[PDB]
Amino acid sequence: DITELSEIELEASVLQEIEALEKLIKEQSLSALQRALIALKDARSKLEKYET
Amino acid sequence: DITELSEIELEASVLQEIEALEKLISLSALQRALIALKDARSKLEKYE
Repeated sequence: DITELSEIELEASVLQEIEALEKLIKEQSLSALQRALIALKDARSKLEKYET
Repeated sequence: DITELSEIELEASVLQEIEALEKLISLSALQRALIALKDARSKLEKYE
């Protein structure tokens, strides 16, 4: 279940999903939510070539 | 750059992308992102 995850577990789970999605498709380290935005944008860009 | 976005701008941007994905294929934005990433991954397997 998603809502039972702690905030830190939710971040980890998001990152794991991003890694899987990447297998398919000054300086500042990114947070999970920042990485999620990039990954969602990448997924949308690819899907829009095939769908709707 | 993505790090220039405030937390509100980041959340708003994430929900905008999720909305766009919903058209193609309670909770916080990060929870919604997890759901949307799982759904997008499942759909992208046929386009790898």
